[PDB]
Amino acid sequence: ALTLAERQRLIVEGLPHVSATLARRLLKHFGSVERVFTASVAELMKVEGIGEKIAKEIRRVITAPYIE
Amino acid sequence: ALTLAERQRLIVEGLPHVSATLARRLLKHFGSVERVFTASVAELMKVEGIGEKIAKEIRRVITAPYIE
Repeated sequence: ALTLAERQRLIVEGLPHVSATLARRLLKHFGSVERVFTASVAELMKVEGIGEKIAKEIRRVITAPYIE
Repeated sequence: ALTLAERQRLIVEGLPHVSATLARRLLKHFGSVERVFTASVAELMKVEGIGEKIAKEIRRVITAPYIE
């Protein structure tokens, strides 16, 4: 079954523009799934591979209302 | 390309013991991925379908430090 680390990576990989490599980088940078998902645009931009465009697309998915 | 809603569900479905059905319930209740990911165990339990066991498991995965 999924190890904790694998599950953490798969959750973060659900973000747009985020590959396995960027997911690992994000998790190592911020330290937990919660911290990756609460990081501001400016904080995300400090991560290699993430510019203003990607940072905002990531924040959009995280902060957008869920509409069915 | 995944739609915003599909991605939101995908991310939440990455949580332990959370099916597509429960993912939708969580998103409809909290409104956004960020709110689901910052909800305390007690808050997660307000969702019908989320018991103590599941809530604790969800929170553990979300807040656990990332280590390989």
